[PDB]
Amino acid sequence: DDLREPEERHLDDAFFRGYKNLEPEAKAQLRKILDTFKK
Amino acid sequence: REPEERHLDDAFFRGYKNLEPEAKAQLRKILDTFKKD
Amino acid sequence: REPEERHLDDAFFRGYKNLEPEAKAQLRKILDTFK
Amino acid sequence: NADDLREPEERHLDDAFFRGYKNLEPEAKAQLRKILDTFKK
Repeated sequence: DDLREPEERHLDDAFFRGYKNLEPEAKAQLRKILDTFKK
Repeated sequence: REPEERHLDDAFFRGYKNLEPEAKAQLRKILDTFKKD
Repeated sequence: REPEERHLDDAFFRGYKNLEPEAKAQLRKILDTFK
Repeated sequence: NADDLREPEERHLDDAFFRGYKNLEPEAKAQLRKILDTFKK
């Protein structure tokens, strides 16, 4: 069920860490931006 | 505050992981525009 | 669709010009990730 | 218009932004419009 290659999992975890280091206003903007990519 | 924070941040990551790979890649680049300096 | 394209492009530029400076700067950086 | 308060440097940055947008492919232009909408108050 999780077919991610190790590098992809690493980049996904780096993505979360980067998000969590954003100030709260930027985290909010990024959540809104995320939503524009949902299909 | 911690309740709604973790819910928003877990939903954010869940939605990220649900994106197709090319979208995930674009969102990583967009994240980096908030990080670079 | 040419009028529709022009309208959407002009609405985009108007909206960008109505943002505050730091947001205009952020949108420029985001555009750079698509080019 | 004649009421433009931007300095030429900002006008030039803005104009280059708009030319970069117009040079994108349609799918990307549409994605950028969606992103711009997220910055509206």
